[PDB]
Amino acid sequence: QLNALLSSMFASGLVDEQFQQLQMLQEDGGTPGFVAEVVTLFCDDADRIISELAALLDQPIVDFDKVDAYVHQLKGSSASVGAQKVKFTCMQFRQLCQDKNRDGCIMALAVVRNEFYDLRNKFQTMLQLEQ
Repeated sequence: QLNALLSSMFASGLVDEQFQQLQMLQEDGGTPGFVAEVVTLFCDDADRIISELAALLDQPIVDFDKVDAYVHQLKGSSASVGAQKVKFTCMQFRQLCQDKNRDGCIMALAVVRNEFYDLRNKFQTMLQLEQ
């Protein structure tokens, strides 16, 4: 059910072993709402940072230091819930921002947007099944 959703999430690699450690917390009585709050915070942060990145990458002159700082936040957020494919994406922005390669930042943003929407959807049914 939820067990099979969860296995699918690891087996497809949307989440790594840190996420396992997280959910071990939810499955034990004694930390109520923790998992859900951390996950939700990832869905809200990731979502707001991706929108801000999209607006920055469409300005006439791109502030590449700011894209880089926003990505760096997205990296820490994705790392908190073990969203490894997002985190790995975030890491390819460095050379892109070094080079001031708008093309490449727009492409990596779309990759990150897709991997995010996919993990988010999983997380959302995750939480709903749990309620």
